[PDB]
Amino acid sequence: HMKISIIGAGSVRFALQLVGDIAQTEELSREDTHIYMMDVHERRLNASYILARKYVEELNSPVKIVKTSSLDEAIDGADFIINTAYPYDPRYHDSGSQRWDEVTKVGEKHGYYRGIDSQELNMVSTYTYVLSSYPDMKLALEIAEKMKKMAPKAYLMQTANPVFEITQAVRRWTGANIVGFCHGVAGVYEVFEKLDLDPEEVDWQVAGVNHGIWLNRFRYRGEDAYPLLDEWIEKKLPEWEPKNPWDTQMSPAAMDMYKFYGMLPIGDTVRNGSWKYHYNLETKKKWFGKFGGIDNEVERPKFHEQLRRARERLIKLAEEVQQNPGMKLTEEHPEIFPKGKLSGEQHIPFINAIANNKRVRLFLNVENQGTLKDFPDDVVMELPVWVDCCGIHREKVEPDLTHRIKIFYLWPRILRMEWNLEAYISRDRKVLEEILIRDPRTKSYEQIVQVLDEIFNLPFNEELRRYYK
Amino acid sequence: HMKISIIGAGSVRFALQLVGDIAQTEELSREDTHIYMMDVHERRLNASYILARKYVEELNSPVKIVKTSSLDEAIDGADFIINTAYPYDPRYHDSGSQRWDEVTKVGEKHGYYRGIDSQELNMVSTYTYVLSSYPDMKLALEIAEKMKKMAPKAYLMQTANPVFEITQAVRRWTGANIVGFCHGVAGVYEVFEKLDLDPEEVDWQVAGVNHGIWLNRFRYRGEDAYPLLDEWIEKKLPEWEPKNPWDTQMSPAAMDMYKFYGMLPIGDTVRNGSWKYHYNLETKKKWFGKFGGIDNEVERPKFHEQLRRARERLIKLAEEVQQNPGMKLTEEHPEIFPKGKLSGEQHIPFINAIANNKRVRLFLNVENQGTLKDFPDDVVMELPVWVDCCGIHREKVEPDLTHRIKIFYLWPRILRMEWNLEAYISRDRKVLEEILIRDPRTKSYEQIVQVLDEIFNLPFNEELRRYYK
Ligand SMILES: NC(=O)C1=CN([C@@H]2O[C@H](COP(=O)(O)OP(=O)(O)OC[C@H]3O[C@@H](n4cnc5c(N)ncnc54)[C@H](O)[C@@H]3O)[C@@H](O)[C@H]2O)C=CC1
Ligand SMILES: NC(=O)C1=CN([C@@H]2O[C@H](COP(=O)(O)OP(=O)(O)OC[C@H]3O[C@@H](n4cnc5c(N)ncnc54)[C@H](O)[C@@H]3O)[C@@H](O)[C@H]2O)C=CC1
Repeated sequence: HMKISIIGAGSVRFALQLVGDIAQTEELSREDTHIYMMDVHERRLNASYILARKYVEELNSPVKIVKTSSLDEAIDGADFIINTAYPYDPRYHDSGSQRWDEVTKVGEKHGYYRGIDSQELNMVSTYTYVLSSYPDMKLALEIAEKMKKMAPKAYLMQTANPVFEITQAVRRWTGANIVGFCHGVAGVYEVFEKLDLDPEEVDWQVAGVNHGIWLNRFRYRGEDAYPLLDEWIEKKLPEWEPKNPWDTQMSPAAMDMYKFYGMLPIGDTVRNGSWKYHYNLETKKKWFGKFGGIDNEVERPKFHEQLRRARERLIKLAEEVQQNPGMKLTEEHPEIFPKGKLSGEQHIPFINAIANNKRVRLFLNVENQGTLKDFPDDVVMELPVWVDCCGIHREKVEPDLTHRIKIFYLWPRILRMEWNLEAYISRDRKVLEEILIRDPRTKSYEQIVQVLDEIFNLPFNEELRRYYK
Repeated sequence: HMKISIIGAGSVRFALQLVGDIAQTEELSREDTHIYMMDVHERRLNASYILARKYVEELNSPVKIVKTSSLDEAIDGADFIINTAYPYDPRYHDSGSQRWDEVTKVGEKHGYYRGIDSQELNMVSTYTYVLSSYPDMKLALEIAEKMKKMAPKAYLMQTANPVFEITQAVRRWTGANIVGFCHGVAGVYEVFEKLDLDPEEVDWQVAGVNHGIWLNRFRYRGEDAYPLLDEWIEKKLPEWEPKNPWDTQMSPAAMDMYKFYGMLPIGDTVRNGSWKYHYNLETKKKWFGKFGGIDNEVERPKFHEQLRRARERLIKLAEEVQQNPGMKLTEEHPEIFPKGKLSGEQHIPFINAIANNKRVRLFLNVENQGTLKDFPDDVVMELPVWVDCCGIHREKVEPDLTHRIKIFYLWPRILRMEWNLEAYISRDRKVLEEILIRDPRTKSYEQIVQVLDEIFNLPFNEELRRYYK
């Protein structure tokens, strides 16, 4: 049979997206397709399982849903393993976002605005946890080892962050068949809309690292289309206004980075700028608009609060369908349970390409292997690839990334990845300290020791503490 | 004939060293050897020329000394061109150290301790000037271009700083036959003395970048000798005491870097540490001893004052020999005019190897060419090489540099070199700003603009200002 296992399936809205796409995919919506939903939180797991089955029935799909609390059962014989899990210490927390928010406050308590995990070219909230991302790296490596023995032919589709660090560590240290997934490339489509360009007429390409990708090719009617962006910057940027904290693709920060690097940063890359745009909230609002972006002391906690409420609402919704089995989820909540239209994420298209040879162009985190010849072959890059039955095939990156992107952006970010991996495998707190010694916000060595001490001493970091002892 | 040209021969004590070594080298001390002394300062040039000829006569050497104020005359048909020049604006200064000290004060005025040119892994005073080192890079490139046309077979022996940036820029942008020289490797000999080891019994090697070299091999009696350093750190480091501001090879800073990186930094590399050891003068004194090293607000200006006095003393000494031609410079000032013993620098041994096939092991700045396979072939490294009649031959670097040296030290330093070269060739002040945006001491973007504005506005930076306009 076709076994697709979702690790961390309590991520309900994302689980239902995966389920909905599988049910609305002709080649996968079969009785021979088994979706395994696995999670450590019983309440969330059950809620997801109930909503998933009710959702599948309304879509009239014969795929069978199986829930399990055993990671081994989900991994055993799986064809594809989707890791969207966000570990947490259940003695003190209910989800993973809590540990990152709390340590971030300890960081700011010691003079590190937005926490020590916020660094130059690395501002995306909740991306790394205490630099080395111990609980997240640990789980990914555990799955990889269990996978090599129990599912030798499976693909580990890593979505939990940090995608870059994790995918690199698993590939380098286990040789497991892992691929990192993120749809940050989707930002290009707002560029085309703002410039009044039919996407189908645009010959474009992006490449870089996760949350560090650049519009290296942007052409229209047989010519470079960047002069059209120059015109927009001069005639329409002064009136740009963000629709919500997440709206940053066409922000002053994005264009200032374009002016310097020569290519437009795409997606979360705009969030991952130098400290020039992130010294404080006032600075963020100058460069990202009224909200100050999403990675600040106001919007980040607010967004995480919305997520918690959304979890409970969906839990209670699962109790509603059990009491009222006659309701139609697709009718009363069409947004959360779409019908007909696919989500647009890359996970299921990827599965449909490997399993059913439905060839598709995707943007995935895979080893360089000479694609960006100036970087090592084994470094995991976010590259344009065509996926089919027999492997993943990297496109040629043309034009190549600019000289400034390589020396001022890609390499510093690649080195930070290496710093973080070294901090994990070495189990040496001195590596963590060295990373903060390169941090602009550090004023003294004694400051570094103190912020790390308080972080390590938090009750829910007992495991992390013993790891580095 | 054999034409050896010294560009910047007003560097008298270094010029006399070069002359003394040539006169005391059997194969070079010939009537067919012409030493051309060239400099833009008439007083210093003449003083050096007079002291040089009197010195040669007392050594009973037939080499002829020629002084000239024409760079073209010195370069024309030269076999070896030694660039020890330190440019300066004569309308406001008398030597090059003045412009660096003054801009350093402007930097500290704006909150950049020890000036913007002091950066992590780059604390050596007077190494770079306003990041891009415009006057020094400009002169080196001028010589290289004049050299390709007027002396196609000559070697440009670069000694003026920044050696790394300059040698890289000349090689990459002109293909001139440049080699960078620095004798920082000599620090290893103090290690052996402190550990009671006969140098001739030590199988050792160093490699890295200029002022960024590491004792990668340290063996004694067929075993790794680093356990002998571990013993010294435990039993003799607590009583270590610097003899002078320059004494740092066995300092707490050097050993702390050894503990983290796994190999001992050698020479100026100990000065080029992270900000952990250089936040302020008190911190420097904790890690370097009572003097706080040499790169601080007390010792650096004091050392530069000693140099100025030494220049005048030697100028007046040149007036003495003209009035008293009977005096013996080798007798009344044996230190400044040695006799019998060679200096130990690598410049003349290098010349004697290329010209007379006197094969010797040296440590020179040359393109990697696979020696450190993890780095690009064209990056200029400071490597162990054997020089003879027909080329420079790189030794195998074994053991390889540790993983931490590469990701935490060598690569960040190599990237800074690329930042500085980009800042020079682009003529784009935004590149300078980006470098300071990665500076830990920066608190705001407006601070960056202001410190650069005041630096660019200094009268003796008119040329630099027009360059970046
Ligand atoms: N790659 C991408 O496109 C993006 C990355 N993410 C990442 O995806 C992850 C999940 O994000 P959210 O859904 O918002 O958080 P969430 O808390 O709603 O989902 C995490 C789920 O994983 C469960 N789980 C925790 N530990 C587990 C373990 N050992 N084994 C199995 N299941 C476990 C948790 O109980 C929870 O139900 C996060 O790490 C987040 O950073 C989120 C958005 C974009
Ligand atoms: N590679 C190494 O081992 C070391 C590097 N250095 C570098 O060597 C350089 C010289 O150092 P110092 O002798 O202490 O300074 P210095 O001021 O005593 O010598 C510089 C000489 O170059 C002259 N000169 C200036 N502009 C010239 C031009 N266009 N053309 C020809 N000659 C010119 C100056 O008039 C002066 O006489 C400096 O750049 C210094 O940083 C110094 C010590 C160690």
